[PDB]
Amino acid sequence: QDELIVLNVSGRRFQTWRTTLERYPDTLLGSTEKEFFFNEDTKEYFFDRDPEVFRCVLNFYRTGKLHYPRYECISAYDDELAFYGILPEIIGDCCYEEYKDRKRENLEHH
Amino acid sequence: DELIVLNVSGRRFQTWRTTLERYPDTLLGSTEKEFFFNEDTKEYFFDRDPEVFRCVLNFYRTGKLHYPRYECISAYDDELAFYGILPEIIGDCCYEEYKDRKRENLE
Amino acid sequence: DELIVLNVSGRRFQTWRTTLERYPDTLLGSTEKEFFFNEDTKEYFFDRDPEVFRCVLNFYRTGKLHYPRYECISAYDDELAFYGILPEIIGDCCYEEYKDRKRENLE
Amino acid sequence: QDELIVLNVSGRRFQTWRTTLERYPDTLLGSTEKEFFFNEDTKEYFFDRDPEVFRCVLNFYRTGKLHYPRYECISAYDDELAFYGILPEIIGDCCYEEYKDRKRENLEHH
Ligand SMILES: [Zn+2]
Ligand SMILES: [Zn+2]
Ligand SMILES: [Zn+2]
Ligand SMILES: [Zn+2]
Repeated sequence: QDELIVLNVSGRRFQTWRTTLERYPDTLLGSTEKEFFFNEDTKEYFFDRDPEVFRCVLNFYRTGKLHYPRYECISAYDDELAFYGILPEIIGDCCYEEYKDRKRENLEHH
Repeated sequence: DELIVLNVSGRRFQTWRTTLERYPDTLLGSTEKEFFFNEDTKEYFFDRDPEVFRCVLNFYRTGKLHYPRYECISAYDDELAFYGILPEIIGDCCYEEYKDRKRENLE
Repeated sequence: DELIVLNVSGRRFQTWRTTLERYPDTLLGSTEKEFFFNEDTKEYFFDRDPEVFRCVLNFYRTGKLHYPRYECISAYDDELAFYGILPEIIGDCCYEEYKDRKRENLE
Repeated sequence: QDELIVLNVSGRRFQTWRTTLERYPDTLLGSTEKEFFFNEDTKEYFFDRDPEVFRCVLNFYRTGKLHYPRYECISAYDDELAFYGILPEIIGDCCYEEYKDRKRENLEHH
């Protein structure tokens, strides 16, 4: 009874079990909202978003831990987290310190 | 509105026709891309770097142009130039980083 | 010999059956992978991170296990553990880097 | 008369004009050697190599400049360059300094 759904992000296809996405409701991917992005004549959801950051988002559902890839711009990252309804307070202790510095450095810009 | 396929060196990107249209005058938001459009495969083809194209494509989605820290500033500029996008529009979130790498480059 | 498809979260990797066989005892070089093998799509499926899998797969091709600098040391270890590969086998080219990031992590 | 060939690297498909690859003969990709990796019942060359580094290799043929992605291990990088028959002396002046430091740092290891 487990579906293997396809998440077409910007052309990049990601697959995960419907189960994995349901572990976290209230977020866009684990709550009916995602039905808003679905082409029935392809049988897949399409997201006109960044495919690179989505990997961290998806890895979150499957591990519970949200990491911060230090090659990514803190703004791009936050932008996507916002869209997916994931709160950056969920950032694992393993990545928090780095997220904290990058966020602070960003805040002191002009 | 509909999905268009942007094949960049074999890596296929998809977006909404209207996403690109948010910025005319630039290669992609123009009819200029139409010269890269293949009629048989029905997808646009670009013999360019697919990673910087990712950043260019994202600029159209968010209005923010980011500079991938891991990329060579030189390769980044060449690519930007091709898409008719000025480095000047790089976001404030990445400008500091961009200008530093460009400085270390000229030396 | 023949090509096998390793679908990792939708990202499909291909390699030679003999490439994986270079390391028995580990999940992939074993028959253990066979439990992830789907019979209808005829490809192995892994609900894991496709980027670290890239590094794991490369270890089979070159005998060298590299540590992607941009990856979280924690996410890297969890993944390594799943594939039955010991961080101890990380190459000398990446060990220095690996151990430093692991040190900064525990603190 | 220009072919669009497919380079299946580790499952990642790359496409470039036969023309682009010919700009640099003597290298594995621009010299008959590559015929050694070809499945006629797929009409594409397959390389059981790293897909990430191949992007720099391919960008080389199309621009003449060989860059060094600073997120990559210098050994992995050299390993691939060797396989593709590309000499690291071709590294653009834009990336040489960084390649030089990473190579030196590697040389002082144990
Ligand atoms: Zn982490
Ligand atoms: Zn930015
Ligand atoms: Zn290494
Ligand atoms: Zn460069």
